[PDB]
Amino acid sequence: RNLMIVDGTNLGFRFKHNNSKKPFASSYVSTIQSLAKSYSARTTIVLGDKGKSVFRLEHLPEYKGNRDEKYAQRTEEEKALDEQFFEYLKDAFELCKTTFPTFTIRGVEADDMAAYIVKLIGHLYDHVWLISTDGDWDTLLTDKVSRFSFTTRREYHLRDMYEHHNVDDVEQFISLKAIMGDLGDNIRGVEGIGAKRGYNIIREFGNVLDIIDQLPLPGKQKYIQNLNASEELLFRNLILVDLPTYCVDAIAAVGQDVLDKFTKDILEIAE
Repeated sequence: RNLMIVDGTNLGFRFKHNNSKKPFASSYVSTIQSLAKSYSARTTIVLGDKGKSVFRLEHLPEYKGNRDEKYAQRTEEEKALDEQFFEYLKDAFELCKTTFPTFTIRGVEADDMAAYIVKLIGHLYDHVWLISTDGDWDTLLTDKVSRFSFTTRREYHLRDMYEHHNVDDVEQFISLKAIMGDLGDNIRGVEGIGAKRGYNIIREFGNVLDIIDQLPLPGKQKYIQNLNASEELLFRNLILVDLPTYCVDAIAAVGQDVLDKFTKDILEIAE
């Protein structure tokens, strides 16, 4: 028996992506049930995102700021379609509650919570299945923790780190994320360094922290020059993308009491 952890909001947008007019609350849940069969899920946990992340907002006030800009600029009609989807997702989350243990902790991202559950109880099962189309969840990948994306109908294991992410392991992936940056989340990275260039730097000098010890890096390239002057940026990004290391801190940002209750609830489920 395995454990299945669903990235609820993500799955929601997938349904929204398929059709932005149709109520999706039933299929949403039935989809999770068919899937639970498929992966011999003994325990299935659905998580949703409620509010911005307190942890990352503290370390970067402009965290996901662009996503607000995108809302401010939408027409009256698009903003309304947005609200439709959001009410439909809340509905989806309500119906879920009648079948699978569901969770929303305002100010806590689903990924920080997914990482906590895996940490907390991942060992009580044979395999853990992460249901998300978000590859950043791949920072949780191990030989007992795999991901499943609907947009591709694919499965992601650790062996697949390179083809899917341009790095060899979870730590290198975090390093790349910290060096490279993350456009969608509005995280600035070193100017002139992307997946391939970043990877070649990590493969030669190692993880971000190791690279910090080593600045100035030899190389007359401007992206290198840039790299040598981003010590601070790297420290910043690292805490923002290092999911497995900062997940607990991330849940406790909303309170030691909320952390304690999330814990009791998880363990009782995996019992």
